[PDB]
Amino acid sequence: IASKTHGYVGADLTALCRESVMKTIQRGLGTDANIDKFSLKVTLKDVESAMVDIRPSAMREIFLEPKVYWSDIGGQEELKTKMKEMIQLPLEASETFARLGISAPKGVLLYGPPGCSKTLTAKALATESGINFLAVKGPEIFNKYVGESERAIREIFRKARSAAP
Amino acid sequence: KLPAEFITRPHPSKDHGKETCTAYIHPNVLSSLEINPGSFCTVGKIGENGILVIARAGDEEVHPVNVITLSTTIRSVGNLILGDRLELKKAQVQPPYATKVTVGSLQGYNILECMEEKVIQKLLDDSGVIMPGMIFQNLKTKAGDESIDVVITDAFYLSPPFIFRKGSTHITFSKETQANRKYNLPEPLSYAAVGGLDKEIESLKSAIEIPLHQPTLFSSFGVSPPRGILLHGPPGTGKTMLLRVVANTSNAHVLTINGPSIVSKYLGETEAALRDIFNEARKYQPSIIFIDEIDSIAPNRANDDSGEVESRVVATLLTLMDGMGAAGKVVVIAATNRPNSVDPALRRPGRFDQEVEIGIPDVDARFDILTKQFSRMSSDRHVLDSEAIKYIASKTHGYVGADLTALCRESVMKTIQRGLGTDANIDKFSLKVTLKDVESAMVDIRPSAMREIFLEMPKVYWSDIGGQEELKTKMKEMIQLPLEASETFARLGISAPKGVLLYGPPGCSKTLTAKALATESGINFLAVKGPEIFNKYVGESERAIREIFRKARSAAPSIIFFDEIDALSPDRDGSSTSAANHVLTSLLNEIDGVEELKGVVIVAATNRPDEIDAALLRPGRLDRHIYVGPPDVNARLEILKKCTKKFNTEESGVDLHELADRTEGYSGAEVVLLCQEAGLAAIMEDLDVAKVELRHFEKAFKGIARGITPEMLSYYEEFALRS
Amino acid sequence: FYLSPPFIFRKGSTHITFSKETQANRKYNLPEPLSYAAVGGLDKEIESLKSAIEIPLHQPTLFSSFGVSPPRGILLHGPPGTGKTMLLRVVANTSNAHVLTINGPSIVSKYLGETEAALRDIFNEARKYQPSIIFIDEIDSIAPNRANDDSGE
Amino acid sequence: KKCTKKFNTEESGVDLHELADRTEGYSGAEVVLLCQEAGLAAIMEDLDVAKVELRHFEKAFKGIARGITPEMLSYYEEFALRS
Amino acid sequence: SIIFFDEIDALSPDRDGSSTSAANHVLTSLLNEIDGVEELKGVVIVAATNRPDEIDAALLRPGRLDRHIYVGPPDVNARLEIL
Amino acid sequence: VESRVVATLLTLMDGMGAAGKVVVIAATNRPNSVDPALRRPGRFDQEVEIGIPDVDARFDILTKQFSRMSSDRHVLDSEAIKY
Repeated sequence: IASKTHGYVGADLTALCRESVMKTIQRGLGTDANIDKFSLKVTLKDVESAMVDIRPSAMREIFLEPKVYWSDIGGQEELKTKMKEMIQLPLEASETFARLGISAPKGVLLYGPPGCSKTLTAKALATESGINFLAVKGPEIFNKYVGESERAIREIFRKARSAAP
Repeated sequence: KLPAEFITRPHPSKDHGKETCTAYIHPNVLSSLEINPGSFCTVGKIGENGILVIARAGDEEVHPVNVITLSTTIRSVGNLILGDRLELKKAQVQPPYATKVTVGSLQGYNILECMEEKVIQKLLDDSGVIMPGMIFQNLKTKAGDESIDVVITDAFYLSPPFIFRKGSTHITFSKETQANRKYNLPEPLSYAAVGGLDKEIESLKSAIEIPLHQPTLFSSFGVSPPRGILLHGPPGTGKTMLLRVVANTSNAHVLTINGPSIVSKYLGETEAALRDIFNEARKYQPSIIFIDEIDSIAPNRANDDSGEVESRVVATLLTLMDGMGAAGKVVVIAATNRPNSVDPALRRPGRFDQEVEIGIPDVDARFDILTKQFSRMSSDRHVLDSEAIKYIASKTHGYVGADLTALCRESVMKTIQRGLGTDANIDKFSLKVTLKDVESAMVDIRPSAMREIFLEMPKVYWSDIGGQEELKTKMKEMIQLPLEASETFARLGISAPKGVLLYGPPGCSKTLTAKALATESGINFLAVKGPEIFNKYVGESERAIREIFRKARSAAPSIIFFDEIDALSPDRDGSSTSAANHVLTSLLNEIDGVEELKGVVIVAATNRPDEIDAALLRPGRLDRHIYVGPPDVNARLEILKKCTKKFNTEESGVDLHELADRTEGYSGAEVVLLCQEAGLAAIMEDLDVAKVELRHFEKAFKGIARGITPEMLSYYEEFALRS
Repeated sequence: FYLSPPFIFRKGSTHITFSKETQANRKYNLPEPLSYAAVGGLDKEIESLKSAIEIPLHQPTLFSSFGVSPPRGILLHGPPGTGKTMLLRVVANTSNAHVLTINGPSIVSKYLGETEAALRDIFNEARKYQPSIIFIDEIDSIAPNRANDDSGE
Repeated sequence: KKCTKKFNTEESGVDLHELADRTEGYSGAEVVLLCQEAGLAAIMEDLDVAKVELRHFEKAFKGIARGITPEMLSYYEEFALRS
Repeated sequence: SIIFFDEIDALSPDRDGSSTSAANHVLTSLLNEIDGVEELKGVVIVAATNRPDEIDAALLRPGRLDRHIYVGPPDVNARLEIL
Repeated sequence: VESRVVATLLTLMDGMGAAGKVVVIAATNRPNSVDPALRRPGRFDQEVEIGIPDVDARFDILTKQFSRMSSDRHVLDSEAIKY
């Protein structure tokens, strides 16, 4: 249920539980003709029905977080090794960089043919690594924010900087 | 003190006789009005020429000064719902003796219990009787179970007072559903009046009964059941009627927010009134709060930054409503014309989570509404069988139901005017109501809600299409599986196609095939016009897409059809506009996204895929392709079969095979145009003709041209090969 | 009627029974106080809030000796429905210090000096007692941006 | 292999090497689409089916197209060489 | 009644000189008013244009403004009669 | 509450005598938003401009703050403050 509760938040979860309880009560009243509520209990099917019935009120989120492992991608392990040991150094070997010197690469470019799995590989790496991951879609933020795009960019950058590497 | 208004409460005492025709008024009020206890008191609902003379006076200090109790026996006549203000008048008239009285029965049973001991014992205690015939629960029917209600119809002033004495007058037994119409007595609203919203009314009844009648269950559950119900829909759908009927059918207290009347120039007056009404609702356990036109009372704070009489009232009402205890049984009802203008704070699923959606009635719902209206109307004043009502409902599509009431009223006006004009004030019994007058009124007045978010195209069967059944079978096996075999898909894994693209030459029957499949399937069908949403709304197109998608998701799995999508993606030809990019990205992130979207199936039709960007045509979205090209010989022959069946064929000297062979290069629209031209040519000579000759067909064929070039067909073929 | 009817206790008339219950009977509709375990999933945030309330309140002498102007305002910002009001209610219930809240629009009236007088009175009351906590809800509605809206009424 | 793990493989009558050889010109999204089409073709025959044959896979491969032209690949390669 | 338009070429400028929002709005309005759910039996629509080149192809479809009249220059008889 | 206040402030400032040793000083975040009548060099001719302190000024402020805090509660060298 929690995995299928990505969009809901707090009061949304409470409203979903309340809707599930209401659906259970209504189903019991309709079927068993006012039977004792002790035996009605709560079923996962009713929870799913309530979740379908009422959508989250916070669907529009500035940052988007699904967990996926390395078994799903099934890559050559060459690109996987590249992604594993090109960006792990700046986040973990900060002291090594400080003592040795030089500057971090601080940049990754992913260009490829359409229909590839760059996003899937990035999500798998983010799930495998313990570092916090923030993903924001490009066209969906600057298109509808003629002047608020700068504010959103500053907000996401400062949130990423403050909330750990 | 000077109490301008009084509140109403039922009598705690049981049984009948003692509780009826009695009042519980504080002695201080009676002393100010110098009303003797052995006199008659008049109560009126804020006026409306109401008198309602009743006997006896109040006693005991247990009740507050403002509250006055007169039981529901009298309130059932003048529709004196709980919470209505009452007025006391000093003037009174001594009732005279009644005569030639009669008694009826609300139920089907007529003339039962002639001894009527309960009625007989009521004779001695009948003081201050009134003509409208107080409705009694009848208690126990002296074996036989059930209960029979009694009503008296015959016995300036709304109801003339009378004195009932045994022996002087004779009681007559009869049966009538309601009172006589010559006395213009109000008719209480019942659930039978509301029709076409059985699911909606059932949901409202459940959402009212659960927190009110059984609050202890949720109190033990510790869930804090919601106290706010939102009814959002187009105007004229009977939301006010629903609010009124749910109040009438419920014995709990009813409180209605006036809105603008409550709001005054004083800043604290609104807060004081809201606090007073909330305290009154909380003091008595059974009570229902009604807020008519919540949108006007509580507008969007973000849209309009008005802190004068908008922000403060919203804040205070939300704080008061959030602060009530869970053990109480109080329900707040809010009705709005549009949910978008409602403030998002009130739309948060913490205060108004329970939302009831009311839409435009479909064919069966409209037919049910018409039948209910005709049954409510006197049956002897009109004759209309089932087929006539079905035809009227089919011809009635843009009307909302207030439009239906207006149509009925205009039909009555037209019938009266025609009768007086023609027959020179004849008796209205013979005039009756004719379908021709109804059609004339329908032509006269256009629907007030023609602009609709979704269009319900009347049903069409497979016989009209007359296809080769190959494309029909393909569509049957394509999109029916994700709608019915969801469990099979889950067992087998993978994902649903969740997309169908209908690209073909202009003048085809892709829309006709989609409509026929929607008619054949029992699943709900939703249709959206392409150019009618994004072009009209430069910025509101995104909100329209959001609301239509959420409505489709909520109202069960369904198939959505778009007439045109080529104009929806002009990002490649003639530059890219902000609205075009917005609608394109909305379509993309709705078709593919975090949501699995299994039940929802999207079908898109376009005139040419040239105006469609390659982003839309990607694997996993609209992958399936249908040629839906021009009809073949069999389809043209079968569609010409209907035309040949319309008139006589054997003596017309035409053969189906030769007609199909000659007209092989035309499409269905071209075939229909040729048939229409041939029919017009045939009927132009010798006026009406029972048959059409082949010369007319040849003239129609030579006069008109198909207008289709082979290059576009080759382009479509190579696009299909490329895809 | 009555939230809780009064009772009279005397020896011998009634017999005392020993049991164990987390709360009282549900039929008495008594409000249930919210504890720390009521809210979950915000361990870091709740720990930060706990430190930010404990250090200035329980240990004012250390910062007075430091003279580093200890902070007095704690800002809780986030999407609606996250549970900020729950944190405020929990910290109000679990703290024995004085609790004061501002209605906001209700306090604001047509008189320009009435709001100022009410604010002066409420902060004077807060300063009268050494342990005090001030709660303000919907500051943006009460005090919007001056640059965005040029309304000084 | 991950896609076919849902059902059996012993009685499917398909070999791993030829499946990769035939679908060499496709991509991961194309492979997923082909698998979905093959599953749909299998389930539209004889109602529910517990297995899928090679004929369904061949039909799905024939019906669908990769939709990618080598000029984009050459442009990407020359951009990579330039960068 | 019969509805006659003095000019209709300027009503569909969507093909020449770009496509303004108002032009598209009026074009779709006339289109869905001429053809729609309403039968529109008594109402007759007559369209007049100086040059049919400025008319969009989507307007010229069967069932909508299909009938065409050459209405060319008058002959010697008509010219004599009007003279 | 703006034009009248500005006008009366200007009148009062112009009415101050030379003998009287009365001075009025005000602080503003932005000088551009200030009314140019006040900015005219007849009532507010003297102006004190404070900009962004450089590294040396910041270092001096930090050293002064740490000296006020006193070393009994912290230990740091000049290199740390400079960094």
